[PDB]
Amino acid sequence: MSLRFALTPGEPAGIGPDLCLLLARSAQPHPLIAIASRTLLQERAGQLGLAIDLKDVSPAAWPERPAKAGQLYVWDTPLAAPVRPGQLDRANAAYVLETLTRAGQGCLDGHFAGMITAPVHKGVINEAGIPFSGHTEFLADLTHTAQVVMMLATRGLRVALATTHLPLREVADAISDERLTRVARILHADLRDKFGIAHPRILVCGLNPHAGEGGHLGREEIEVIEPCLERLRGEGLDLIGPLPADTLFTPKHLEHCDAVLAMYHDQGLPVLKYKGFGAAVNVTLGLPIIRTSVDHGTALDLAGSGRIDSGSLQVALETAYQMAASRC
Amino acid sequence: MSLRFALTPGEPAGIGPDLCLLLARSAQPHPLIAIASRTLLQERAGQLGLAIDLKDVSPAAWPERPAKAGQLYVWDTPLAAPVRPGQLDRANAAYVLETLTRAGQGCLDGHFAGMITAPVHKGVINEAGIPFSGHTEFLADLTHTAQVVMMLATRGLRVALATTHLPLREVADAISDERLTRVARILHADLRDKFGIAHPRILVCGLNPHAGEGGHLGREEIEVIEPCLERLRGEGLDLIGPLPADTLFTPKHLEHCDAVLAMYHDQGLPVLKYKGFGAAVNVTLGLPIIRTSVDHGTALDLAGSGRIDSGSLQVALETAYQMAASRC
Ligand SMILES: [Mg+2]
Ligand SMILES: [Mg+2]
Repeated sequence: MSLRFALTPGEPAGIGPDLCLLLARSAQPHPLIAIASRTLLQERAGQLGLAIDLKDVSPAAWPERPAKAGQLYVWDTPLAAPVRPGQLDRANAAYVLETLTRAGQGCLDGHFAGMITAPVHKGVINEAGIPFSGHTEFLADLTHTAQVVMMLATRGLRVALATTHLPLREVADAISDERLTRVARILHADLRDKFGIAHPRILVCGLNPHAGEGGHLGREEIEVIEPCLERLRGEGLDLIGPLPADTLFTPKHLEHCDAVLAMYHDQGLPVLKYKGFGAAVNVTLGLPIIRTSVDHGTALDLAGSGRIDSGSLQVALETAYQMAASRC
Repeated sequence: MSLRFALTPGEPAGIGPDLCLLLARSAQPHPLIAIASRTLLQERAGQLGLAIDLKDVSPAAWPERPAKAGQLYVWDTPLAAPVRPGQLDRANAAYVLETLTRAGQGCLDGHFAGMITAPVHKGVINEAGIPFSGHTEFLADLTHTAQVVMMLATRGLRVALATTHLPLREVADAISDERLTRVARILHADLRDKFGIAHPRILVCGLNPHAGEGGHLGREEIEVIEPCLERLRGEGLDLIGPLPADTLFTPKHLEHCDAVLAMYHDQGLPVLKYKGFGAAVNVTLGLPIIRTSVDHGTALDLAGSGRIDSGSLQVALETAYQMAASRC
């Protein structure tokens, strides 16, 4: 449809290119424009044994229909140095951010209805001397978004996180009224606007096991979480909880739920990965644009070996398509 | 050779008595002795519209054969006050602990092969002025066991915990070389001795997300967990990890392990409950006796209603029977 999507293979030495090529074996419901190096993809394809019709595409006139099953659109972006699967090279660090910038600005301009990102390697970018806090932070800065919320999803289950990549010992003190308020509002606003859910029903996990057990297993629920959720409900948000995480994450309770708000990383991702057989899409909430991503790393050691699972990227693409439909 | 098992209905006002009465409709493979008030059981039976014959048991003659279908052995233990389903009464707190003591001491004295516990209400016990941390802690003290290991299980999945009922902020400092080492050894030994697994394959979770990510998200894996597990692997224990929790909990890996060892409550139980809530048994490892239990609450508002699921307690019974046969 008139809805175009930018696909960023990410770190050239990683499986990003691989995955994108593998998913090029099937025709897409929409024109999927891969912003990367033609040569990169060509070689990776040859290395994988696969055969894809890397069809060049120019900003002068974007495509209109999806590439044939075995073809992949490519908005060529030059590498700085040749590539070898599984071998990082700081010389190509700028090339990575270039693809991300093209993809992000494209969405901001309206040429792209949304973007899907394959794995990037933070370490090699920092080694090139390029300021890079991370994949998500980069896009946030590009879109001038001060606050974002990380929401993981698999078919039939969405889990937003109050805290993300932090040592477990730093979690408890990070749970504040301010933090929960910011996260809840963004989660609500986006499920409504980007997923077409008028009144999102969000189940909220307690921080402590058994959600603090009436205050006998931690005080955070009584002192912080409960008062916060109470105020938010009065403001219109349908937040249910705090509920014990191991009670909430069950078919019964999830049946009438649009998303689960977990307090920290390992409290919500295991169930999601279990359910989806390791396939999960990472959605950045709070941005003016639509962006999804796979949750796994670059897997340098598996690059060009074909021994990879494209489930995550597959789910990442579908989620992006759906969001655009509901309205960006 | 004859094996007797103690059964404790637990909190009188809860559904424990109900569950024990319902399961009594089927003849057991071993004599199952309910340690509770005979009058309580007879009244709850009438309340439920169930026809169960209560056969008195004397410590002077522990029955060798199982009771008949529709019959339940009862070692009468007096209540302090009449019981009203759904209504807690601190006057009966001592009664609860008395039945637990009789069961535990009965195993320690060699009369019982194991014990199965139905739900108890910790709150009413503490309100009666009796220090009680919970079921597991009470038994560890009664048996003078310094370290026990809580393991939840359902068909196809067993999850042991390094720490249990602890506020999240206390978890990190609790993961010590001493604790982890004891916990791992107990899990390996019991899977070998009580579950008949010659060479247990155990997947171990890191404390931090991504298992610390090379020490970038916490140093515990590097400084404590890795060294400990490495030490034990050098002793023949097939422990794999530490690995990211959301990686270990994928079908791909679970299919090849005998148990998962999570560092804390909400890191491992959500997946277990998602997979087998309603057929999940809580097994206390490390005790000099065998004890299993359900992991649901007393459901005070369902007492006397008959709208309950005895599936969990059923699995708890079968698990104790199997463990005892395997050998305490
Ligand atoms: Mg629990
Ligand atoms: Mg992660």
